[PDB]
Amino acid sequence: MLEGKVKWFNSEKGFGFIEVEGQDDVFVHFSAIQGEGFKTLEEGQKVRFEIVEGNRGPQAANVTKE
Ligand SMILES: [Mg+2]
Repeated sequence: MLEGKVKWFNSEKGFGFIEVEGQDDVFVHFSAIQGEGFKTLEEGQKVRFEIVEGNRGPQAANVTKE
């Protein structure tokens, strides 16, 4: 699992990007977020994730804060 910070995340629309130094920013959709409760992220929040890539291009998967 990679380590990133949430660059930004629009909490009402449910998407944003994850920073990871030395690499491109990674799109994160609300559906990638793990855990219980309301699926969202805040700015500057550290995360653990995977980059999955099919024919649509790379995005985040298995995003956990803690
Ligand atoms: Mg990948």
